[PDB]
Amino acid sequence: HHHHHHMVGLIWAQSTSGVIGRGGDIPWRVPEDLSHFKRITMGHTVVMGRRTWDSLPASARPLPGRRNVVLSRQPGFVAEGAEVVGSLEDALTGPEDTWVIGGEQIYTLALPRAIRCEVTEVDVDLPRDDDDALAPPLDETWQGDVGEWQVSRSGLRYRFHSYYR
Ligand SMILES: NC(=O)c1ccc[n+]([C@@H]2O[C@H](COP(=O)([O-])OP(=O)(O)OC[C@H]3O[C@@H](n4cnc5c(N)ncnc54)[C@H](OP(=O)(O)O)[C@@H]3O)[C@@H](O)[C@H]2O)c1
Ligand SMILES: CCc1nc(N)nc(N)c1OCCCOc1ccccc1CCC(=O)O
Repeated sequence: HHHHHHMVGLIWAQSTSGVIGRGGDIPWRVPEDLSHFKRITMGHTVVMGRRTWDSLPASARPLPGRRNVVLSRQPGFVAEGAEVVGSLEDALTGPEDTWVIGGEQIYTLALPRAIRCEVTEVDVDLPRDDDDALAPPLDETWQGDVGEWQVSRSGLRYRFHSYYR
Protein backbone atom coordinates (compact mmCIF):
# COMPACT_ATOMS: atom_id res chain seq x y z
CA HIS A 1 0.00 0.00 0.00
CA HIS A 2 1.17 3.46 -0.91
CA HIS A 3 -0.09 6.56 0.93
CA HIS A 4 -0.90 9.55 -1.31
CA HIS A 5 -1.48 12.54 0.99
CA HIS A 6 1.80 14.46 1.34
CA MET A 7 3.74 11.24 0.85
CA VAL A 8 7.47 11.84 1.24
CA GLY A 9 9.80 9.06 0.11
CA LEU A 10 13.57 8.69 0.03
CA ILE A 11 15.26 6.89 -2.86
CA TRP A 12 18.98 6.15 -3.00
CA ALA A 13 21.51 3.58 -4.15
CA GLN A 14 24.34 2.57 -1.84
CA SER A 15 27.23 0.21 -1.56
CA THR A 16 26.90 -2.49 1.08
CA SER A 17 29.45 -0.44 3.07
CA GLY A 18 27.02 2.52 3.09
CA VAL A 19 28.60 4.82 0.51
CA ILE A 20 26.27 6.79 -1.73
CA GLY A 21 28.75 9.32 -3.15
CA ARG A 22 32.43 10.10 -3.50
CA GLY A 23 34.19 13.02 -5.13
CA GLY A 24 30.86 14.38 -6.36
CA ASP A 25 29.85 11.22 -8.25
CA ILE A 26 28.11 7.93 -7.65
CA PRO A 27 31.16 5.62 -7.64
CA TRP A 28 29.81 2.56 -9.46
CA ARG A 29 28.06 1.61 -12.67
CA VAL A 30 24.67 -0.10 -12.41
CA PRO A 31 22.51 0.83 -15.43
CA GLU A 32 19.55 -1.18 -14.05
CA ASP A 33 19.56 1.28 -11.12
CA LEU A 34 19.10 4.19 -13.50
CA SER A 35 16.12 2.27 -14.94
CA HIS A 36 14.82 1.60 -11.39
CA PHE A 37 15.26 5.24 -10.30
CA LYS A 38 13.34 6.54 -13.34
CA ARG A 39 10.58 3.96 -12.88
CA ILE A 40 9.80 5.16 -9.35
CA THR A 41 10.31 8.91 -9.76
CA MET A 42 8.92 9.61 -13.24
CA GLY A 43 5.99 12.01 -13.18
CA HIS A 44 6.48 12.92 -9.52
CA THR A 45 8.13 15.77 -7.64
CA VAL A 46 11.83 15.25 -6.87
CA VAL A 47 13.70 17.06 -4.07
CA MET A 48 17.49 17.28 -4.02
CA GLY A 49 20.33 19.17 -2.40
CA ARG A 50 22.36 21.68 -4.39
CA ARG A 51 25.35 19.32 -4.53
CA THR A 52 23.17 16.62 -6.12
CA TRP A 53 21.87 19.09 -8.71
CA ASP A 54 25.51 19.91 -9.53
CA SER A 55 26.32 16.20 -9.82
CA LEU A 56 23.72 15.62 -12.54
CA PRO A 57 25.03 15.51 -16.13
CA ALA A 58 23.93 18.53 -18.15
CA SER A 59 21.83 16.14 -20.26
CA ALA A 60 19.65 15.52 -17.15
CA ARG A 61 19.47 19.04 -15.66
CA PRO A 62 16.58 19.29 -14.98
CA LEU A 63 15.55 15.64 -14.58
CA PRO A 64 12.96 15.24 -17.35
CA GLY A 65 9.36 14.33 -16.63
CA ARG A 66 9.63 15.30 -12.97
CA ARG A 67 9.04 18.50 -11.03
CA ASN A 68 12.59 19.45 -9.96
CA VAL A 69 13.09 21.12 -6.60
CA VAL A 70 16.54 22.12 -5.34
CA LEU A 71 17.58 23.01 -1.79
CA SER A 72 20.23 25.68 -1.27
CA ARG A 73 20.93 28.18 1.49
CA GLN A 74 22.57 30.46 -1.11
CA PRO A 75 20.22 33.40 -1.75
CA GLY A 76 19.47 33.60 -5.45
CA PHE A 77 21.11 30.35 -6.53
CA VAL A 78 19.82 29.62 -10.04
CA ALA A 79 18.84 26.08 -11.08
CA GLU A 80 17.63 26.40 -14.68
CA GLY A 81 14.46 24.39 -15.15
CA ALA A 82 14.08 23.66 -11.43
CA GLU A 83 12.53 25.38 -8.43
CA VAL A 84 14.99 26.51 -5.74
CA VAL A 85 13.92 26.65 -2.10
CA GLY A 86 15.63 27.52 1.16
CA SER A 87 14.06 25.03 3.56
CA LEU A 88 12.79 21.49 3.71
CA GLU A 89 9.37 23.04 4.42
CA ASP A 90 9.11 24.96 1.15
CA ALA A 91 10.36 21.89 -0.72
CA LEU A 92 7.57 19.64 0.61
CA THR A 93 4.69 22.12 0.18
CA GLY A 94 3.00 20.10 -2.56
CA PRO A 95 0.56 17.29 -1.75
CA GLU A 96 1.65 15.23 -4.75
CA ASP A 97 3.97 12.27 -4.15
CA THR A 98 7.46 13.67 -3.53
CA TRP A 99 10.74 11.73 -3.72
CA VAL A 100 13.89 12.96 -1.99
CA ILE A 101 16.68 11.92 -4.33
CA GLY A 102 19.83 12.99 -2.40
CA GLY A 103 22.32 13.70 -1.25
CA GLU A 104 23.28 12.73 2.31
CA GLN A 105 22.52 16.17 3.72
CA ILE A 106 18.98 16.12 2.28
CA TYR A 107 18.31 12.48 3.20
CA THR A 108 19.23 13.23 6.81
CA LEU A 109 17.01 16.31 6.73
CA ALA A 110 13.92 14.75 5.14
CA LEU A 111 14.05 11.42 6.96
CA PRO A 112 11.70 12.34 9.89
CA ARG A 113 9.12 13.35 7.22
CA ALA A 114 9.47 10.19 5.09
CA ILE A 115 7.20 7.13 5.11
CA ARG A 116 8.80 5.22 2.21
CA CYS A 117 12.37 4.27 1.29
CA GLU A 118 13.48 2.67 -1.99
CA VAL A 119 17.07 1.49 -1.65
CA THR A 120 19.34 -0.13 -4.20
CA GLU A 121 22.19 -2.05 -2.61
CA VAL A 122 25.33 -2.53 -4.70
CA ASP A 123 27.90 -5.20 -3.80
CA VAL A 124 30.99 -3.14 -4.66
CA ASP A 125 34.35 -3.10 -2.80
CA LEU A 126 34.09 0.49 -1.56
CA PRO A 127 35.50 0.96 1.95
CA ARG A 128 33.86 4.01 3.45
CA ASP A 129 35.75 7.27 3.75
CA ASP A 130 34.86 10.12 6.10
CA ASP A 131 34.64 12.49 3.12
CA ASP A 132 32.16 10.29 1.23
CA ALA A 133 28.49 11.06 1.09
CA LEU A 134 27.04 8.24 3.20
CA ALA A 135 23.68 6.50 3.29
CA PRO A 136 21.16 7.41 6.00
CA PRO A 137 20.51 4.69 8.59
CA LEU A 138 17.16 2.94 8.78
CA ASP A 139 15.88 2.39 12.31
CA GLU A 140 13.42 -0.29 13.50
CA THR A 141 10.31 1.80 12.63
CA TRP A 142 10.60 0.62 9.01
CA GLN A 143 8.81 -2.39 7.60
CA GLY A 144 9.75 -3.73 4.22
CA ASP A 145 10.99 -6.37 1.84
CA VAL A 146 14.21 -7.08 -0.04
CA GLY A 147 14.40 -8.41 -3.57
CA GLU A 148 16.76 -11.08 -4.81
CA TRP A 149 20.36 -10.35 -5.74
CA GLN A 150 20.67 -9.66 -9.45
CA VAL A 151 23.70 -9.20 -11.69
CA SER A 152 24.19 -5.97 -13.63
CA ARG A 153 25.32 -5.70 -17.22
CA SER A 154 28.31 -4.04 -15.57
CA GLY A 155 29.16 -7.20 -13.64
CA LEU A 156 28.16 -5.79 -10.24
CA ARG A 157 25.72 -7.58 -7.97
CA TYR A 158 22.78 -5.44 -6.84
CA ARG A 159 19.38 -5.79 -5.16
CA PHE A 160 16.40 -3.61 -4.31
CA HIS A 161 15.06 -2.89 -0.81
CA SER A 162 11.63 -1.33 -0.33
CA TYR A 163 10.61 -0.03 3.13
CA TYR A 164 7.60 1.82 4.52
CA ARG A 165 6.08 3.04 7.82
N1 LIG B 1 23.76 7.04 -4.39
C1 LIG B 1 22.71 7.83 -4.53
O1 LIG B 1 21.55 7.40 -4.53
C2 LIG B 1 22.94 9.31 -4.63
C3 LIG B 1 21.87 10.17 -4.81
C4 LIG B 1 22.07 11.54 -4.86
C5 LIG B 1 23.35 12.04 -4.70
N2 LIG B 1 24.38 11.19 -4.52
C6 LIG B 1 25.78 11.75 -4.28
O2 LIG B 1 25.77 12.44 -3.06
C7 LIG B 1 26.65 13.58 -3.12
C8 LIG B 1 25.89 14.81 -2.72
O3 LIG B 1 25.44 14.65 -1.36
P1 LIG B 1 25.82 15.69 -0.21
O4 LIG B 1 25.21 15.24 1.06
O5 LIG B 1 27.27 15.97 -0.24
O6 LIG B 1 25.03 16.98 -0.74
P2 LIG B 1 23.50 17.31 -1.04
O7 LIG B 1 22.65 16.72 0.05
O8 LIG B 1 23.07 16.77 -2.40
O9 LIG B 1 23.45 18.92 -1.12
C9 LIG B 1 24.06 19.71 -0.07
C10 LIG B 1 23.57 21.13 -0.17
O10 LIG B 1 22.15 21.20 0.10
C11 LIG B 1 21.85 22.48 0.63
N3 LIG B 1 21.18 22.33 1.92
C12 LIG B 1 21.44 21.40 2.89
N4 LIG B 1 20.68 21.51 3.95
C13 LIG B 1 19.86 22.59 3.66
C14 LIG B 1 18.83 23.23 4.39
N5 LIG B 1 18.43 22.85 5.60
N6 LIG B 1 18.23 24.29 3.81
C15 LIG B 1 18.61 24.67 2.59
N7 LIG B 1 19.56 24.14 1.80
C16 LIG B 1 20.15 23.11 2.41
C17 LIG B 1 23.18 23.22 0.71
O11 LIG B 1 23.41 23.89 -0.55
P3 LIG B 1 24.38 25.18 -0.69
O12 LIG B 1 25.77 24.87 -0.33
O13 LIG B 1 24.18 25.61 -2.13
O14 LIG B 1 23.73 26.22 0.22
C18 LIG B 1 24.20 22.09 0.83
O15 LIG B 1 25.50 22.49 0.42
C19 LIG B 1 27.24 13.59 -4.54
O16 LIG B 1 28.53 12.97 -4.60
C20 LIG B 1 26.23 12.76 -5.34
O17 LIG B 1 26.85 12.12 -6.46
C21 LIG B 1 24.21 9.86 -4.51
C1 LIG C 1 20.51 7.02 -10.75
C2 LIG C 1 21.22 7.28 -9.40
C3 LIG C 1 20.24 7.13 -8.23
N1 LIG C 1 19.75 5.91 -7.96
C4 LIG C 1 18.89 5.79 -6.92
N2 LIG C 1 18.41 4.56 -6.63
N3 LIG C 1 18.46 6.77 -6.14
C5 LIG C 1 18.94 8.00 -6.41
N4 LIG C 1 18.56 9.03 -5.68
C6 LIG C 1 19.85 8.19 -7.51
O1 LIG C 1 20.35 9.46 -7.78
C7 LIG C 1 19.57 10.43 -8.52
C8 LIG C 1 20.45 11.63 -8.88
C9 LIG C 1 21.57 11.26 -9.87
O2 LIG C 1 20.97 10.75 -11.09
C10 LIG C 1 21.71 10.51 -12.25
C11 LIG C 1 23.10 10.47 -12.18
C12 LIG C 1 23.84 10.25 -13.33
C13 LIG C 1 23.18 10.08 -14.54
C14 LIG C 1 21.79 10.13 -14.60
C15 LIG C 1 21.02 10.35 -13.46
C16 LIG C 1 19.50 10.40 -13.54
C17 LIG C 1 18.81 10.70 -14.90
C18 LIG C 1 17.26 10.43 -14.84
O3 LIG C 1 16.88 9.88 -13.77
O4 LIG C 1 16.53 10.74 -15.80
